Amino acid sequence: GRLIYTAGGYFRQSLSYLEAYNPSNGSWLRLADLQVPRSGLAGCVVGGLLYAVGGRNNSPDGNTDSSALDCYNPMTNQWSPCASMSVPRNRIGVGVIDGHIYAVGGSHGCIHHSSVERYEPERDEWHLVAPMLTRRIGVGVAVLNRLLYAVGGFDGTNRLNSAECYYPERNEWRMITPMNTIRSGAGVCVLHNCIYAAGGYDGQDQLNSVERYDVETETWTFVAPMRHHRSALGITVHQGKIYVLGGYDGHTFLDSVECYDPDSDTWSEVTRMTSGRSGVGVAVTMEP
Ligand SMILES: O=C(O)[C@@](O)(c1ccccc1)C1CCCC1
Repeated sequence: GRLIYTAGGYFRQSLSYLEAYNPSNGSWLRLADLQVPRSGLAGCVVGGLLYAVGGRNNSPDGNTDSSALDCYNPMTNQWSPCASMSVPRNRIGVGVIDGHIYAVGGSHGCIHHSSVERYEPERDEWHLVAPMLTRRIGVGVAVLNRLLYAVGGFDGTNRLNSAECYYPERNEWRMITPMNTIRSGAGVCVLHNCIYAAGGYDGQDQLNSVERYDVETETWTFVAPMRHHRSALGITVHQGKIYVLGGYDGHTFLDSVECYDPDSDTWSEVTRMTSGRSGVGVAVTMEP
């Protein structure tokens, strides 16, 4: 598409912000608020529509995990509710295959889900599929060659270096090689033939390291680290480069946005969000 959209997030409380960054000119645009504040959500795009999935509203008047799916139309600048999921999922991971949205893991109160469900926009309906082999919240999810990957997270007791792959035509999950680092709340995306895992929380410290999984070799290799340690960052890919947005570094909620160029193996700061925040949902689509 053309713009990087960041939805929701957390600073002092869950946020309703929707804002769009244009890499071509540096500009930020503030768009229509979410109907309900939420942090720990995921964003994705299908057919030119932005989707905000899951999360939690951490507010003065109580804390509510979200099962919500909401749809944003850039042409109209209006959010609309979509069918809710079977279960609330805070710290969710999402991926898109063949126009279907997969919602992975996340938490509801003290329940850490291994369950997974799939949304079909043409029917506005969610169906459960096979659950993951491991409960995961703060899981990173990405898609490559019509396969879905769940990376890292927290199972309710331990933070994880493990990862697994979902094979849709077999409705089956299989473990892949574990990462070299334990990561909860990492940004996970795909570029070329690799699954990238950036930042996160390893139990003791927020991370700046970044590693990538080559699906052909089945090995993880570290690349250059980000300039800022961060967990609960937003990530996306835009014209062959990785963007990381916000996060928590153990001291500050970051407004920093960094961009990774895989050809030079370098990160640079490219812009700042209008305010620091973690737990945002991010996606890329057309300009409104
Ligand atoms: O990294 C984190 O777990 C968070 O930033 C977060 C916040 C909102 C949603 C997900 C995650 C923590 C909030 C309390 C301190 C940091």
